[PDB]
Amino acid sequence: SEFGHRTLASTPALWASIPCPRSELRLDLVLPSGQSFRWREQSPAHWSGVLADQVWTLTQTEEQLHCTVYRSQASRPTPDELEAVRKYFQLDVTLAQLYHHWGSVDSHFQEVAQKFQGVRLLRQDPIECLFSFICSSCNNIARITGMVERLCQAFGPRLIQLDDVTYHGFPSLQALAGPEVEAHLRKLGLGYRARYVSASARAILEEQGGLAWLQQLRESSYEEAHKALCILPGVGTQVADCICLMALDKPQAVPVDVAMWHIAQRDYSWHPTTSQAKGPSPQTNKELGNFFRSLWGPYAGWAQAVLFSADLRQ
DNA sequence: GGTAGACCTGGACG
DNA sequence: CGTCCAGGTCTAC
Ligand SMILES: [Ca+2]
Ligand SMILES: [Ca+2]
Repeated sequence: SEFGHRTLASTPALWASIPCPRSELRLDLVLPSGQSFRWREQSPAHWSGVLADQVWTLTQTEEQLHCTVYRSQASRPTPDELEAVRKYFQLDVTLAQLYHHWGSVDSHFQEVAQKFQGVRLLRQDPIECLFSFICSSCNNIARITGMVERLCQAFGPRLIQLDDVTYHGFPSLQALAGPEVEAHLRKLGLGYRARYVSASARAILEEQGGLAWLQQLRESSYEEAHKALCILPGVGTQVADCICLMALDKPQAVPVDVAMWHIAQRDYSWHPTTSQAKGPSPQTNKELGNFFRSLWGPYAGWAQAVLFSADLRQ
């Protein structure tokens, strides 16, 4: 039909492909794993969400990643639009080459990698990434997803509606910095996180120089970027690392959360060697981060994603 | 300076 | 149904 979310079978002519073996990408292991919180499997094996300011539905077969876009006459995605998808999934980065390397220097990684191929990093928009992860504080993926959807619904531009779902773009800095935003977000259930969204939005616009200040962090060094980000209210070391890794092109950034701590102890028998505390603390977290970096290398954050995703899936 | 507590909430559990 | 818990951060002491 011409209504509702499309499927590969229902509207054949409206889909376009991008060569992509499942060994290079597994949507089911990437989209709902806590990187981006804006994708939903509206139909089995079909994922819909906003990508580059438009709604898309994605699904894959072996060797093929099928894409369809909802923009005025319905038509298959164009090469340019398709290029946007390629960039979002950073398809130039060869996952098979990275898995090989990680697996050669880390026998445990090699074991896990066998059962969880295709986990890669999405290249996300800084603003959406920053505010989504500010909401990740003491939160679970499902709840975070709820907060984010409600936030975009209330402050983001309306795009299109499919079935009973209305998609919204992520709110702008100006909108998030608006009056009474905190109060409205508190009614949407963000709790104390509402304060940080409002505060960080205003902080960026009225103190750091605006959007430009955030985006240029992509050209800065990880050390630089991570330090700058921690300036913002509600942004600690973990949130800052998520942003560096997922939005600021810092493939060496390694988010250290409770899950990674358990993995370090259980699968590597790791313990702090210079930090005072025995459990998670700013000293030990930093230490654990350096540990994974010295173990996996320049793309340690991407290695972290495979194990984090595999650990979720279990 | 390293570190317990407060700061919000829904889907869980014994 | 009281206590947990999930991609934490902030800061007084
Ligand atoms: Ca936690
Ligand atoms: Ca801060």
